[PDB]
Amino acid sequence: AAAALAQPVEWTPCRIPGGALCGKLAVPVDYDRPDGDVAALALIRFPATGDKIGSLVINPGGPGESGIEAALGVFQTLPKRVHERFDLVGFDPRGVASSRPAIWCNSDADNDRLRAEPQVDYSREGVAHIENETKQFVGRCVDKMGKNFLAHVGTVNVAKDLDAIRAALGDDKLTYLGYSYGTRIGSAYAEEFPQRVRAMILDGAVDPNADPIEAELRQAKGFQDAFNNYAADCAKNAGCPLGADPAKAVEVYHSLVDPLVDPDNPRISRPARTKDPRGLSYSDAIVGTIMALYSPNLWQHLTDGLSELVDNRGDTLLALADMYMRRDSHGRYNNSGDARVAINCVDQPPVTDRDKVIDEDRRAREIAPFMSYGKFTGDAPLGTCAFWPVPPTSQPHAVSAPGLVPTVVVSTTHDPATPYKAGVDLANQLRGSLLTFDGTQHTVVFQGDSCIDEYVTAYLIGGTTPPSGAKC
Repeated sequence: AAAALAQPVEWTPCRIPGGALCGKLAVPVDYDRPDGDVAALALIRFPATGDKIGSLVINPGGPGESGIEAALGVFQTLPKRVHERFDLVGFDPRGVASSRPAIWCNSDADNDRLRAEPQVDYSREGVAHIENETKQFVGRCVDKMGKNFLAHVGTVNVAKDLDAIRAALGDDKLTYLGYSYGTRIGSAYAEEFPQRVRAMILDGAVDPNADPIEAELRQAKGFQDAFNNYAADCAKNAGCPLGADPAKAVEVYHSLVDPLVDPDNPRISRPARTKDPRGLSYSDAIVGTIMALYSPNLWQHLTDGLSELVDNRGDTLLALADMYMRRDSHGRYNNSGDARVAINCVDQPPVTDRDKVIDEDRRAREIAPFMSYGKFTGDAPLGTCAFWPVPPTSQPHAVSAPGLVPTVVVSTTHDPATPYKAGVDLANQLRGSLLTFDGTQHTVVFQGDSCIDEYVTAYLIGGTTPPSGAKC
């Protein structure tokens, strides 16, 4: 519906708090082919209540996460001063959620069937099974999307979309807040449109120069550290289902989740009983645990989920895994999972070397024993991107944007998903400021911490950056 060239966004009330307005923006699928296929990006806008500086455009990360949904969430925790001075704007990146066309690969049944599998058998036969499933997944993506849209969903094109959004909002310069993956949008935008950046907050950092395997292993270490902090906390509390000795927590954890796999056939699930018909598979138990380690706000749920497992029940861990997968109460998945893969697979060269992948699994098992089953087998499956039918549109490199205004990178000391040091490195590459938050969670801005939010508010409004060494 949105007209292919700079037709202004037609705003209409969303059908929802704060007089929110909604509209669509047309962008070209291929920027080298502006008369070609068009994508329609969905936008949400919460008008400022005071003297408007401009729009605060956010991205929640993922990739594959809806910026409209995140804006609705952020609206509730937005500081009064930011609400006064900025229109809060969310957008769904190309291919995500309400934007069109939307990346779709799996049916709801495809996803359910995969989650029912233990996903633990890394024998040659098990690796072949996983890689066959992966090839069929990629075939489904190609069949539903076509190679042309898949080729162009990457962050390099999201950054160009973002400048079109800036201009469509009437802003001369971009004020931007990005979480996790959204800091790759931020630094890509910073490199291509440095003269358009008014202000940037980047919470939970992606280092675009990282080696993909070492970044994955650092992420594995981040989740093991988070697991360790969760379990040492749990050990102080009565009835801790992992026990009172945190040196034994990984062992006790495996005594609870390992029985969900048939000990004589690793392909056979023995799911824990739930009220849901699915029951709790081993793979969903791990995924639900990973979900809970995103925030101490979810640690009570992990404790509930593990206490249930003592009695061979799995309802809370299943619900946590559903939250991770974004499967709603009617069994419908949103498209975040499929979009996340399709975007990740074009944002850098995939790992295709079998030895590197096998060595990565050998190391991951030692770095993060909570989420590995049994023993190293000598084999491991290639990731989905090794089979991707469309080439990368970005290459790892250190951010180089010399004219860029000072920016703020927020980094949490025991962030499991984007570890602390990645924020230090990103702030170094941007020559920006590093704001430290001491905690065991992924992201922190506009999530209840006045110390963080006061720094962010002063930067968004006055351009003031935190002093060197600032901590919250």
